[PDB]
Amino acid sequence: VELPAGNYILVGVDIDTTGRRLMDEIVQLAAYTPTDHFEQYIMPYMNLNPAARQRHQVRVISIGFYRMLKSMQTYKIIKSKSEIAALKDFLNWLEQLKTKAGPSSDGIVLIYHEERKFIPYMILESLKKYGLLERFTASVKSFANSINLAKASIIKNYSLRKLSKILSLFDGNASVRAKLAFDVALQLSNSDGKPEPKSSEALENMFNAIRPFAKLVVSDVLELDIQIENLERQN
Amino acid sequence: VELPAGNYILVGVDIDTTGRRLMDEIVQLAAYTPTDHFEQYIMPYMNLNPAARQRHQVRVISIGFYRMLKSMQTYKIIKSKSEIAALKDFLNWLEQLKTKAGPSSDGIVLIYHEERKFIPYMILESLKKYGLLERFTASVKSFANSINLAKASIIKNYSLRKLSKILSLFDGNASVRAKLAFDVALQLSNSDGKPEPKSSEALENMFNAIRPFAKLVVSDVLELDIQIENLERQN
Repeated sequence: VELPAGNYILVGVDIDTTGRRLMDEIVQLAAYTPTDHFEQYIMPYMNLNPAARQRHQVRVISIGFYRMLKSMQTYKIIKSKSEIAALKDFLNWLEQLKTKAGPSSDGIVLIYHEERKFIPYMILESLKKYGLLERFTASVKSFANSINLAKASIIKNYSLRKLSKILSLFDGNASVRAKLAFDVALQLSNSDGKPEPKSSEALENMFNAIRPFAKLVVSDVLELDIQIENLERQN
Repeated sequence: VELPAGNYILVGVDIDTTGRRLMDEIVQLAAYTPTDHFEQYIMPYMNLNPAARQRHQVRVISIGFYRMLKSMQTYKIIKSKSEIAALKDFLNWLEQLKTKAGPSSDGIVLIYHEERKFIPYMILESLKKYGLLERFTASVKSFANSINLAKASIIKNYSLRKLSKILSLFDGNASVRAKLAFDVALQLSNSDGKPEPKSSEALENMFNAIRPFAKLVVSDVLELDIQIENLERQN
């Protein structure tokens, strides 16, 4: 246990990418709270690999010398921004969130849900890329994988949509998974299928349930730096 | 005249791009001094347009879901970096340059050569994109178009390679043009076909010849902000 007790804002988060390795790129960044959500598509330098195209149902098309994202469900063009502009929007969103919580807020805990740690590494890598890590840490204090709650309430492997249906939308979309990660964690932490997301005790139960798994940003950065040191040598 | 007198480092600069509009992207950034040069290819999000491909003899190819630059002269792959990483290398290069000049240096004057002002706007836009403008201004104090020297020594339109041959390599390459812009300005400012680039007086003649056309970085940023305000409305 390394995240000290306090008054935190709980925020679900997830990402869509061109692949499942640290060298790949974020294509959508999404975050969620019951009263506020954020999502932004990001234009990659490369194209999504076959598995990523199928997973997210998004691909890159070319029109002459221009490239742009396209939905494989609606067949409509997807408006996107650069990675830096999307991150600056994300940081502003995190900051107005901590602001709205008042001077008693100790920061934000980003909650993600996955078997193989990936989401926090990719986000921290993109922040580190542009020198935004210091600004980020002013708002966010920890990433916390909520999958451990699911492991304690089970049954080996169960997806998010699988857990949500049991405890009670296209899950290839990061914005859908950011909501699911939050709600599933709120349900499991309260032993309730329909908890009140605006209830002080419900959110307090949620925080205390995930706190043992919450890592400080500094801790994940060190894990990130190590994983990057290996790929550079193992290349 | 807005650049005050002082002890400056003169540096030729030029860029290769996907097009000739502020919405396009830098594909190579290059700078030059007689004893030190910098050049880095940059991976664009879009492809180069037909005119840009012909001009620089570089294009983007796809290998599966990967994209990469390729030389249309050598047919070999061109290693490239992201725009942010290239800029950070560029800033470090500018800084070790001002460092090597000692504590008496007043900064760097970037010298470019073109009829239609473009080079400074593109570089400043990319710096502003990543929040590097403040760091940039610590080393560089002005962009200065040396084409006015050529206009005074002529004859309407003469290219760089044209002037160099008269006063005395593929000019689609930004690194070749960065050298030419410097040498032509050194030749014209000294009324000499073979001036000594390590001569204190030769460099002093060069600086004083271009000083009347040297704009402060702040002045070009304001011009940049205006040009961007027009395109957003004229879109």
